[PDB]
Amino acid sequence: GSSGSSGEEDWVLPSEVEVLESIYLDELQVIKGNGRTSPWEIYITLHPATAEDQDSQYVCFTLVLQVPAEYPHEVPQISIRNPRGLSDEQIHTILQVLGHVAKAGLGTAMLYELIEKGKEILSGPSSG
Repeated sequence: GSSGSSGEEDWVLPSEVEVLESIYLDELQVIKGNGRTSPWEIYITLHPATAEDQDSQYVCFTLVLQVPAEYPHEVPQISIRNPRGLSDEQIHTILQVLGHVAKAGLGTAMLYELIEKGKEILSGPSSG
């Protein structure tokens, strides 16, 4: 039997987004949720800017981020929808890599970082 709570409700998640939007006005979408014990959702479109000469230049994936309530305390579950162009193996490699980055940026704004990787990963070395 334990209850009782009071104080100011703060949240960096919604504090950073305001800054991100300015940059990713449309590039990135954010579904506000009046920060009511509800996990925020963020979408974005990324493409590999490396495949120029090689074949199958067609490849894109929608990065979906679900920021829970704990956040930043908790890392946003990184998911991928409509994973086209990329293979099961690749897709996973994108979930694992990002997965960590999330924790590496705990305690403060991370959404920014996460997104960054979303690009780097897609891109790779030069081979022909």
